[PDB]
Amino acid sequence: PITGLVYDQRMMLHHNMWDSHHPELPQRISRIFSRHEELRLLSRCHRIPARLATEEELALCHSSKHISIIKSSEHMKPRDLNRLGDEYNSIFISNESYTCALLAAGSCFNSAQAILTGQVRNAVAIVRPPGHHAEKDTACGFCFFNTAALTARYAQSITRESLRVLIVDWDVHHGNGTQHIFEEDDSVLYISLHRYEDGAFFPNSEDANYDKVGLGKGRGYNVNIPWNGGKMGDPEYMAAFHHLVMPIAREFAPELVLVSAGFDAARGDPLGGFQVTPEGYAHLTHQLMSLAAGRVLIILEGGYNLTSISESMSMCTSMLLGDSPPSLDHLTPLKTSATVSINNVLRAHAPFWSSLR
Ligand SMILES: CCCc1nc2ccccn2c1Nc1ccc(C(=O)NO)cc1
Ligand SMILES: [K+]
Ligand SMILES: [K+]
Ligand SMILES: [Zn+2]
Repeated sequence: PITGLVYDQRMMLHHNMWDSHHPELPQRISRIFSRHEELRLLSRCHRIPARLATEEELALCHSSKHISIIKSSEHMKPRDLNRLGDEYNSIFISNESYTCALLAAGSCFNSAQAILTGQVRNAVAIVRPPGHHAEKDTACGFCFFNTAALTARYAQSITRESLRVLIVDWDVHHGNGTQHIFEEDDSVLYISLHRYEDGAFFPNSEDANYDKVGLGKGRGYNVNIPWNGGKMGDPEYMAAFHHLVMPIAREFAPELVLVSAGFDAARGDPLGGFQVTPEGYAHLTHQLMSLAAGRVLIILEGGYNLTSISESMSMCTSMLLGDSPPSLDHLTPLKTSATVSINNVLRAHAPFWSSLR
């Protein structure tokens, strides 16, 4: 019945020394946090302590080599930090980056613990750097370790291996790392909504397409919902949740819901180019809350407008706290390309999910 909230100031020590205005600013987690205090949402939450993820915990998803490299970044000269940053796609490294990644992963571990024990009902994690682009062996797109995947694996490790975990990635970018991490796995259902534009959008790969339904034992447990044809807003995400996310999720019957809650699909984002309003995010959160008896963890990922992300994640926290959902627009209809996308996903996943047939 109570909502946990984890946040640590120390996660701002990760920064870009060569570009001070690089959009993945440290203030992102602070600004959001301040909103939670000034809308008096923080007063109504149970503060969960941050902590450092152990290297054995990072081993749940990442190889020892990758861990050892990013760990070696801790004590490096700035020239070496640039040298190692250039070895990855869209990655800047600081001396403090490894610690901040450990803080994000550990914070989400403590949140998942407080949920799975019974301390809290649901929880929200205001963390950085993000994680869903990180893969088992490499760092990508502002991410070092996959916080969501590691939180699923840890949640299984403190309960049972077969624990059904639902990861819903509504960041505007595809979570390639989470997909590849759980591609052959049926215990973790991964569903992503992402701007695709037929590979023209980052991470610029055809792996984000609707036909990637998983591999072998994990076939059908990987739902890609790719958007094409310009800006999308509340109508399209609401329709994708109505016809795909919630039916498949209800058939899957998850026991823990992790939300890769990137807010770069929001209004006013310079990188996503979408117009999902904070009230729409509130409605998606409210819909996800009806699953897994309410056990939902909202992990911050992307989102590069301070006001947009503060308002949006504050709305999600309001829904987690039990407030009633604000009324939403009139939708009108959907961009035809979005209906075509939903129909493509439905055709791809109908053989695996009876509730789609
Ligand atoms: C904006 C700074 C760097 C940049 N500029 C472009 C232009 C086109 C395509 C990619 N670009 C990237 N790289 C990104 C990697 C990850 C993310 C992400 O994960 N957001 O949540 C966003 C951008
Ligand atoms: K996504
Ligand atoms: K999967
Ligand atoms: Zn993103």
